[PDB]
Amino acid sequence: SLRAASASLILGNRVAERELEVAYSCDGVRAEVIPRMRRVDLYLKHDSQSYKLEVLFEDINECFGCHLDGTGAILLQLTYAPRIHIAIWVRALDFTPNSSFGECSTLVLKLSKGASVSYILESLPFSGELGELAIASNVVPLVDCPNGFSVPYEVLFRLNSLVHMGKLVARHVNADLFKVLEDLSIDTLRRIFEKMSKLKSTCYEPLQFIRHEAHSMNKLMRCYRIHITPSKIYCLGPEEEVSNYVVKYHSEYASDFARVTFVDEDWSKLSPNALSAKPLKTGLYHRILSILKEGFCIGPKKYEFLAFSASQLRGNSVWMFASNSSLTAENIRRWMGHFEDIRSVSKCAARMGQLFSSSRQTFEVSSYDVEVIPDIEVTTDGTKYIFSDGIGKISTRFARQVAKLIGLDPAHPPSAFQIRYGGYKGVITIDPTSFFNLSLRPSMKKFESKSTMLNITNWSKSQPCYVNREIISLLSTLGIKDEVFESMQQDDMHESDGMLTNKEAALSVLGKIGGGDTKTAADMLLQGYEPSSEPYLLMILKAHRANRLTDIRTRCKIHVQKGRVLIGCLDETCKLEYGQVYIRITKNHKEQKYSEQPFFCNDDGKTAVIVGKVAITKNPCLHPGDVRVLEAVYDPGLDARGLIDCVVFPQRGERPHPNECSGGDLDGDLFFITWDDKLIPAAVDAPMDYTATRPRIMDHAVTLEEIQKHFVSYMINDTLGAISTAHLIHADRDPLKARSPECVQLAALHSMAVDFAKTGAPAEMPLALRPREFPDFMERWERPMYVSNGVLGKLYRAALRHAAGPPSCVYDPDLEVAGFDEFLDAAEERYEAYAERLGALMTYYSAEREDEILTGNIRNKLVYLRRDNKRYFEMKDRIIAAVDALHAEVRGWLRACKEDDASRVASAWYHVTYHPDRRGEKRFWSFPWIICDTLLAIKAARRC
Repeated sequence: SLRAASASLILGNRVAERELEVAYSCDGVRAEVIPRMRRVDLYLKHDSQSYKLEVLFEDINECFGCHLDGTGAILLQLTYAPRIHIAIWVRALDFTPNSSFGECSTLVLKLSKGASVSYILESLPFSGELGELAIASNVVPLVDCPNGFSVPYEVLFRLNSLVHMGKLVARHVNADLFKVLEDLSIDTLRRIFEKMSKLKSTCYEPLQFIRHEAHSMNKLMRCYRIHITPSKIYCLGPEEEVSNYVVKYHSEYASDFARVTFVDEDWSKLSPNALSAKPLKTGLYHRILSILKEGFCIGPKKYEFLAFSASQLRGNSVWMFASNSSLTAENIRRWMGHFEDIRSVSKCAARMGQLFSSSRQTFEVSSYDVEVIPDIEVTTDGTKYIFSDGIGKISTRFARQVAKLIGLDPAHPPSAFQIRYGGYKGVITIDPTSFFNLSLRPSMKKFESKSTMLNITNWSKSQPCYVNREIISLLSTLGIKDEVFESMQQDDMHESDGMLTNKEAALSVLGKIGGGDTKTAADMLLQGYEPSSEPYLLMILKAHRANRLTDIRTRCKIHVQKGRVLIGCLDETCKLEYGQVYIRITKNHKEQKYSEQPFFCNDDGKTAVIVGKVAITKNPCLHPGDVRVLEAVYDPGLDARGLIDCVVFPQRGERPHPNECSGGDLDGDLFFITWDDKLIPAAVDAPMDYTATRPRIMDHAVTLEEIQKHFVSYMINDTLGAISTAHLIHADRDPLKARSPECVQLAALHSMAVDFAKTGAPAEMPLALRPREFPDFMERWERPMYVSNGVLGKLYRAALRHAAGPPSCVYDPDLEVAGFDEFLDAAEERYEAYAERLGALMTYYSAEREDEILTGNIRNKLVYLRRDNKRYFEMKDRIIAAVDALHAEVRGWLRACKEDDASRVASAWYHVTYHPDRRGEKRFWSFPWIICDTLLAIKAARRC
């Protein structure tokens, strides 16, 4: 099964299908193919040092058997560069003199003497045979425009991205190519590339292609993403994302902005092991740092480090700027505010990061309109707590205005907002009595800034309730019995299976999900459509039920009907004291129908108040008694003040309850609240004791250097994942569950680790506690396993067990407006439009089915997205957002039409996308239904 062979390694690039060009060669290469590990280990010696090379099957784009100068050889074309290790087996960067592992994609193994390639091939992914000969010749590989020509930056960037992806050879990218580009038109030019990108293999005749389909010449901001790989860089074609304040304000220099992320060869999150061994600094660590300090250069832009968001640090990403005469990075920093007078490098980086959070711009607010009010502290037993930590208030009027500006309902605005206003970060909650538009507090101010632009990062919405493994663990520790989680899950799965064979079920499950598709489909169902008869409906229902069940099995994301996930708002009135909270909520699909329930008291006829006991906690929670049980009460005042869809905490007491839950801060964090009798714990463990984490002070004002070193240090010393993993494991197996000292010990480290990003205090994981045996549920395939006795395992296996022509397209005549036929040719125009534009969005995000790009759930996850959940979810956010913008543009195309005129127009649309004869090979259902509002309406009008 395992295969071994001796060869000489050749490194280069195919120029035509069968001509290779060498940039490196080495002899004495020992080669191992290990099908079980799905990896190809190459053992090599170069100079006087011995190196190991790792190639994964997932890396290999194309495999070939070949004839090279009298012997048989194997050709690999590689999507991602091989990983490299040095013997001291420690990872290292390109070692070749000319950075050839960076420069070239294609790699050859030249076997010698009696080699049957086929013997080697046998245990490799599909192969093909071509037999033919070759010819010989900071951050790399890159291309540059020749001295003569001018092409807009986005073009050069795209060309690169294509070369990196392996689509286009570098050498072909010459003066011959560029003039075609220059006569070439930017909108089209990009359009050409997208179709160039969908190619299976490398294109060795670009000019022909480009000129061929050029002859057949048939909001959001572009963002320039960049991956610095150990041996490689990758340009990611400018993708339309939601912006943030800093980049949006400098719109004239938007092109000069770039997003750099430091990853491994297949864009995997860099294991801290790659940057340490008595730990020994590796070489990769020195590279990332070096890039931060020196910067790297593409085309006319030479980038310099600028800043990194709070979240970007966790994402190992960073904001970089291409300084010019008109504007330099530092100018942007000083423009942001005054960081001369903070003394901790860590929070330095953080406050430089604040303004970069993705947000929506609103109203510039004057100083006199802004009210600075005291903080509501308290001191208990030698420890001082802040109730008002991170939270302020906003006028009702101004709240309506802000709400309207960000596309929400002015009549009914969000009760709370999460904002960046100059140096203020945090939450402002509506105060009807408040005279001032804003009423900020010292808690929220982090630095002085000239900026008076109010930016909203988030707002209060009543998100449906879900548990997860962290919460479930603690609940079971606190006496909550396995059978209620089992029941909860069984209910959730059945409903989820439900969607396909029941209208009510479908409506409910779509109720617990927030997307354009959810309400589109809900509205469609409510008019009487069903999956069998209607393709789009079936599409969505299947997709969502699939992702839903996957969520249940993988993450233990199980629906809790009685409860919600809300944002914390403070009780300004102070008529509320410790041990109580006040919750008023917008009634969901089900509560509406059976509203007379014990937990609910006051009923507003469409909203109601919680009265029972409630259990509350915040993610992440590793300590028992991060779960707090409080009494929900009715206060007439707060009823009158109109606060809704948030949980209102006491202003009074020995300790503020947010602080009792994990971190306990009011800066836009979300609490899990349930009033399900079956989930509240009988008695609660004492809250965690206060942290004693001190940042300290230094003489120097903060260097850039320190900021960069802090960033990398975070790379090396992160342990949130490892601790969370090990803690969950121990909580599952050990008798004491979450209390077992191993779990207490571990949980203590977690606080230090979350504290780490901003205090610079490492959390150190004892080698002993790191586990070599992983549980059934965690699905760590590559490592040893144990069937688990705990409830996480019971749930896992229940879920796994649950997993154990009707489709049709019936054109609905009813959906036929009379004058239609008028615009079908026109429709064909813009359907087609929509159809390739989605198509682009599909290829970029490696979406392949309509489901994936409308839902945002990629069913086939690429290698780097699978275990790093956060960045995949960021990608889901960005996919959904981009698609939403597109749909806005399409609802758009309707807007144009004569108000009398349009309605007919859609019907045309519907028909062009649903008639058997007029749509022949079109592969999309999405399109007409962007206009369900217009269509469903017309339907209703006939149906009686």
